[PDB]
Amino acid sequence: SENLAMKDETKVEVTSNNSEANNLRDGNENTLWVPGQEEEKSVTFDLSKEKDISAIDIVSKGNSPLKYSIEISNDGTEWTKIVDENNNEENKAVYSNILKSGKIGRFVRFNFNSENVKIGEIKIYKG
Ligand SMILES: [Ca+2]
Repeated sequence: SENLAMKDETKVEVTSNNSEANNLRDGNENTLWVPGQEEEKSVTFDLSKEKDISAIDIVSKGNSPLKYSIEISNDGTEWTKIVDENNNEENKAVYSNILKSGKIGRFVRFNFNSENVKIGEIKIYKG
């Protein structure tokens, strides 16, 4: 159902190329966020409040299989890594992940460790 990434109250921070940051949540899979060569390419969503998070899609437009992890937090200091695909070699257009029942968080952080990362969209579904 509802895509929290596109809620007005949701803010987004990126480790590079801030000019393209809103491309992560504009509802258009072909508008991309393409990070530069920083060692830790990362995106953090602040949902503004602690919310139910049921599922997450990452639309990956680059050539290489995406290597990534997903972390969540309530206070923004203590993080729980809920998906760890840093060694992934599977090549998919969309990397979907369904969360355990009852997962909540205010912050959702995405770390990308592959090459040619180009993210068309990140969708964070509440139930
Ligand atoms: Ca987009």
